[PDB]
Amino acid sequence: GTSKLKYVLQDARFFLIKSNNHENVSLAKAKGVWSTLPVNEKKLNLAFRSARSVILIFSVRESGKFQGFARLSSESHHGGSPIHWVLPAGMSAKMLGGVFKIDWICRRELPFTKSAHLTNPWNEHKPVKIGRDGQEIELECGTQLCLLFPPDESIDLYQVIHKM
Ligand SMILES: CNC(=O)c1n[nH]c2ccc(I)cc12
Repeated sequence: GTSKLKYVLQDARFFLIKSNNHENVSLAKAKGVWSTLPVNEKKLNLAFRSARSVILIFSVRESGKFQGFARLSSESHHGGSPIHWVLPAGMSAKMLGGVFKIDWICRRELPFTKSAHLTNPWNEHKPVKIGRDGQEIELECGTQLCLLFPPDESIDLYQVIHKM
């Protein structure tokens, strides 16, 4: 069913995450973590205090798809176990901020062809697939986008609901 999912998304905030490569999304799915640039880290930390749920919707650049979505379970923190993120070219991971803990809500993919009817008011009503890393997605568009994903029957949202 979709009822617990709708409860988790009620009055949520949504952010588009653009990963440079599939390796980083695979690490995030395995370890329940994400890290971003300080400009976006500050936005996500503000949002985490401001909303019942903050949802990250992931898309690997040039893949033509979203790879799933997850809910922040913490503000960013430093000093944890290192994560061997992959960065394009020889760019240094030192530019990243802290680490957010996340709980995956859906690990299934969704092709951009299926979200063509959704526009994001916070990005000039462009199709929701279009946006820089960290672009906020307005509530209604973000909710409908998450509801388009195939159900992920491996996930039990009972534990997530307890964290709200
Ligand atoms: C695991 N997160 C990243 O690798 C990442 N997040 N935002 C970015 C902006 C520029 C570059 I180069 C890399 C990133």
